[PDB]
Amino acid sequence: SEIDSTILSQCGTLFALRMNNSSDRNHVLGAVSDSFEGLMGMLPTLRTGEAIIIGESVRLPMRTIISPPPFGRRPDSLDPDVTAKWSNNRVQGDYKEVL
Amino acid sequence: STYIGTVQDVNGANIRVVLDSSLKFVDGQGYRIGQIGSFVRIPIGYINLFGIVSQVGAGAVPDKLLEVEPYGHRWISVQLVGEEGIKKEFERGVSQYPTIGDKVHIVTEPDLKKIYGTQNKKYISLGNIASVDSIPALVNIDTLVTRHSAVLGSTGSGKSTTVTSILQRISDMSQFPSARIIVFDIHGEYAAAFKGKAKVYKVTPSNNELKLSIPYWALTCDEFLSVAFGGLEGSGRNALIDKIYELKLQTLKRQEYEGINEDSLTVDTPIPFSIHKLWFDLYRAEISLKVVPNIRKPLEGLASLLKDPRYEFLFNADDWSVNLDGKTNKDLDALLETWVGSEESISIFDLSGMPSSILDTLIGILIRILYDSLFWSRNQPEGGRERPLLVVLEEAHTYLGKDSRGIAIDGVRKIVKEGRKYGIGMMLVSQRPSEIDSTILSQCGTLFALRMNNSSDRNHVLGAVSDSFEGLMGMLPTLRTGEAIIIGESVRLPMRTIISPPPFGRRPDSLDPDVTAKWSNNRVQGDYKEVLTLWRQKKVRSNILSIGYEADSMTLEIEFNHGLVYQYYDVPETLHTELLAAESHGKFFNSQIKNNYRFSRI
Amino acid sequence: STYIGTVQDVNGANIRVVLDSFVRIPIGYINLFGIVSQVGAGAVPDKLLEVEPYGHRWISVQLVGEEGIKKEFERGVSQYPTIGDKVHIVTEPDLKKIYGTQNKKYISLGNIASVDSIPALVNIDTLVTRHSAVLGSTGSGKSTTVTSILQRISDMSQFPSARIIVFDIHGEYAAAFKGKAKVYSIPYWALTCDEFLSVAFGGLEGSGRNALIDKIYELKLQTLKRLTVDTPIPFSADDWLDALLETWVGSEESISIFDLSGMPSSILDTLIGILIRILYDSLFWSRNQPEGGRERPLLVVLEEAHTYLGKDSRGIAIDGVRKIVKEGRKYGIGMMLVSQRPSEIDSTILSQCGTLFALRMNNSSDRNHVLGAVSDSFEGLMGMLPTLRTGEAIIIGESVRLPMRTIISPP
Amino acid sequence: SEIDSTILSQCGTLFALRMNNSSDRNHVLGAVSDSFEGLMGMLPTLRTGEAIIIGESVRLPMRTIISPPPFGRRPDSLDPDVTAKWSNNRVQGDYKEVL
Amino acid sequence: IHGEYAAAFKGKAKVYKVTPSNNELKLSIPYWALTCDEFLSVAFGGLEGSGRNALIDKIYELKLQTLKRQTPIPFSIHKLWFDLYRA
Ligand SMILES: Nc1ncnc2c1ncn2[C@@H]1O[C@H](COP(=O)(O)OP(=O)(O)OP(O)(O)=S)[C@@H](O)[C@H]1O
Ligand SMILES: [Mg+2]
Repeated sequence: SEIDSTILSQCGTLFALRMNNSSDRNHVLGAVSDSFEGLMGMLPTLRTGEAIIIGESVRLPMRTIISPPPFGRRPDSLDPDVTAKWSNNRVQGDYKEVL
Repeated sequence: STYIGTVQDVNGANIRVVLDSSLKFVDGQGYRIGQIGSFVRIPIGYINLFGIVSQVGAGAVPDKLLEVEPYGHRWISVQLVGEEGIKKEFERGVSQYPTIGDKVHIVTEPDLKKIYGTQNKKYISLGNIASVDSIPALVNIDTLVTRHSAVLGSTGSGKSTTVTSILQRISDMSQFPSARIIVFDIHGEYAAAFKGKAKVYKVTPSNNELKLSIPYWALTCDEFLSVAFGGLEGSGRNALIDKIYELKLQTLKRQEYEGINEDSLTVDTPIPFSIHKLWFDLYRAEISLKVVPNIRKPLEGLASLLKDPRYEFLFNADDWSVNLDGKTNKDLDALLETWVGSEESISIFDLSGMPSSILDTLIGILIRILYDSLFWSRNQPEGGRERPLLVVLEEAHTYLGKDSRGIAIDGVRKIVKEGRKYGIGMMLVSQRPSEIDSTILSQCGTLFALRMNNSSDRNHVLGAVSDSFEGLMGMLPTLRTGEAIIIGESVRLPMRTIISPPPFGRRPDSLDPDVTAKWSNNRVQGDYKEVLTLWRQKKVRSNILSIGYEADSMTLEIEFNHGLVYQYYDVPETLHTELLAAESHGKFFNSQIKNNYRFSRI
Repeated sequence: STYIGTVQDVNGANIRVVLDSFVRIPIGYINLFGIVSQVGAGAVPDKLLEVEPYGHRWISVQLVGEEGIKKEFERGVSQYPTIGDKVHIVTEPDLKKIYGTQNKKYISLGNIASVDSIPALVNIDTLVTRHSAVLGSTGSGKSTTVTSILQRISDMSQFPSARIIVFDIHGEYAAAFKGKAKVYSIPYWALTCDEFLSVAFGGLEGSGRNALIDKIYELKLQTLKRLTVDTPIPFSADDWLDALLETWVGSEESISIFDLSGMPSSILDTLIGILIRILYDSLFWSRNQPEGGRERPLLVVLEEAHTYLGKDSRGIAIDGVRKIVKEGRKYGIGMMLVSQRPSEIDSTILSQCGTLFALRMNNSSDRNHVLGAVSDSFEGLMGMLPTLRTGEAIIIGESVRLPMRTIISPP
Repeated sequence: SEIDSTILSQCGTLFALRMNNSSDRNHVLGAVSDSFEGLMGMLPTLRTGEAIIIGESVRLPMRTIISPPPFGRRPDSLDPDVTAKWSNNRVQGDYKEVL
Repeated sequence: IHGEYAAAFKGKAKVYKVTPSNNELKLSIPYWALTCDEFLSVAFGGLEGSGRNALIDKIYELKLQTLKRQTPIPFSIHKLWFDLYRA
């Protein structure tokens, strides 16, 4: 719902995944060429991985489960895990180093 | 009676049901068979299709049937939410949608546990669920901290107590011995919740309490000029910047600091420099301890600031006061250690006793001292990567305005945008969501919605929620006191919990002067000459748990709850020993002692 | 028996009822309540009009609060109603309970519009500490209402040691307070230097300002023998200090007034600012004494404020009023805003007034602004403003459990 | 059909005359409690001057022919008579007065 | 609203036209009988901004002036026009 409508309408293909709130669902329906009654009503409960691909890149709209990449080849961000860090017993620190 | 009826319509994401019979208010606890937000389930073959009650009554019957049966309404609309695995787990999304004529049951305790319970170690307990018995509300802790939070509601909703509960449950020494949290208390009420388990910094410390001091040389150039002078923009600004540079270079030549030399010295550098010498030298050219002597008006302004007890937390720091020679007893090491490295996890910078005019520019400064200090040591064992931090902000709608031009907005926006990498959280306690900038409220991860009376703010909340679920958001303006709707990515699904209130005696209360008490007691003549002798110099100098003893000054001393110290003057000591031996506390003192003798609180 | 109809639609916070202003819904052991939000042919479901647009027997009601087992009445509900439930009409005991409170912090200010027996209780502690606000119109006769409030919360029956001040201009309250309250000399040296320059000399700018500050400084010093410039020590007209303080705050009478009709309109803003600053500064330093605001809170009330709290007024009064609004809570200092034309008072100040009394309002701009500057709101509190009876008022704020319609009367 | 029903409801006595369109008969018959098929089905063939009175001003509703007032007392607007004013021979006129 | 009953009662009633004849009455509705909102609607169009407040206040001075010399009380437009247009 935040992407500029004119730009979003010039994308040939779409991979509509699970969509939760009632506003983005409508804004997506409002820029999809092959608005297809059968499949667009099941947007809000596609599982983790499903993707309704709609556009000219496919002859007829699909409902495909994207094949997951093999383990180890997954996207991950090395952000800290507070529960595993706040649990470690405190160690005396010298703040001369921080300053 | 795990049975309701048969699905009659199936729109893929909006099924409907036709209730069959009579509604009974189950006694003992009060849970009815079916509510507006109550969950439902549908066994399909071998798996379970769970849903939420979206609408009840004439609003769910299929449309044209109203023409068929104008006044026949027995239908419900259920929106199907997720699904259960084959004895594996609950996951969202549906592998296969239902057909017409299926069976629709009601949620039972094992399903309560399966949906709501989990096995990950991150999740913790923050109050049990409403409309069902004994189900702790599990909130992911990692996501809640690193993905930022928020609290919203009405004035009497009770958000301070919810925040107190969360902080109490998030810092217990049992599981999190090295926690760390900071609270920018403003009205000054949390300080009563954590009596002997947190550090509190005020402006007028008590006998067993600390003094908040923010040295004036820990500021950048822009911040310091903003606080002191209001942001000069002429050649006077250039003159003052050059003078600050000269003072810092001079002190560095006087004293040595690790790895700083004239080649890498800037105004932003946090090193000591004497304000008094600056003022005196910049004023002599236009004509120390004591302030007796084209930027003149600025220098009268700063001179007035120097000798002002209100500004005793900047220019007359307790031991961060800097001598003439740029020499201080202690460096910023002690300040950082106390603020974030102390032995107590939580610290409270209650800013109630601050000149409101600067309050905003004060908040920002602290947020800049912490972040900038936890960013340049992100590899050491004292940075945010090794012991992350959570910041709390009370009454955020005044500083995070959509159009506000202060500095706090910049700091909070920076923590929201860039705090993920370095483990910095944020918790915005607010009261009028529509005020808060819509770009920042859309980056907060989790939301603790509460009662909201205004229709103009409910719409804002509904329009700015990641999972705009309606079964749990059509009931915003009727929630109880403490009934919270948790929606975000910090929980597997929306929750409708009640927060376990903190035990009696551990609660926040800003000690406001109760007008009833101070106007019911009988009038006693005042010594206004004391008021004048106290104002000229610009200075301030039920239950009973102890009584002071003295028989030489003709005085009495008493202590109440909350650390209130009262000194009663001109009291003959015979009555002192009479009271002490009376063993009548709260009654004899009530009898003829409340309003007989003068007393001055200390 | 009393009865209205049956519930036929629910979406959590909004109910529809089909027939055979407050309303009560029973559940057994507990009692839900509510108010009729929308009525008429527009209340029916959206597409149910097409089927039958002329038979209207649907009423839309909003749940409001819950009542326990004769314990208390608290907002928000723990359960909800479902199809097949009953709806009654509010009776005398129901009003007796929802508006009846056992807390000692509540004081009676009047009665209900329909019923006269039950008082219109208000929490004085919040009314003083949080803040107050009275918005009215020329023909609403706000004077009698505010007088009744002032002399009803300050009676010597239960609050002998009250302390109030009125900054009245038109002098109308002098007649209202014959002898039951005081009525009214500001020294020319107490006020700060800059205010004195502004009031008398006309706001000098050049080096003459510096020379005059200098001269006043040495006159101030030489006064001491027979340290700072701003010291309120007398130096060498009656109008153009312990006794003055006691007369202002230490007087035996509970209330006090300041009639400023005769003074010029030009300097009156600076004078109100000076007075308010003096009071606040004195009661901020006297915090730790029996004379302080912590032991006898003070309340300030001023009328005709819409000419002083404008959106971009440059007077000194706005600064002191803002200081009271923000920091005055801690030191036990209150405030009360009376204004017959609130469209001019800035929103950023009117948004901080906890308790709001509304009187007869006719114009649309005022009716829009009041809704835009309120923390609570009900649908049954917008369309009846212009038809209010003289002497009635609508209370909305956090100092009352629920918003009310009440008539104020002297005791 | 278009008048407000809220203000029409409270009216006590009603006079109804011949009606042609089928959208107004429904509104008028929905404005009366005495739902009689005869009293609102014989409506669209009522001669000029006939009318049915329904309400508490009349003991029993029924159809009656209202007598006409005598010649010389009969409402009529004096709108121009085009056929008579166009039949007469063209008269040369001067528009200077009109301007 | 069609001037159709005037001929019904040749002499049994009295009519109030807007452009009468030598021997007929003239309808007269003094503006000042109107209430504030009605007058603003008829003469101006129901303004809301500062102009509405200015005119509402302006009426008050003239009304109270007339009353003190001797709410539905007479007052003059022309003086209003000149006074607040000369401004
Ligand atoms: N979960 C709760 N259950 C019952 N009472 C609560 C609960 N939480 C808070 N309260 C009480 O409701 C009153 C107000 O709640 P507080 O949280 O203390 O104040 P607050 O108004 O929410 O904070 P501000 O002024 O909006 S920042 C107090 O009497 C609380 O004791
Ligand atoms: Mg609070």
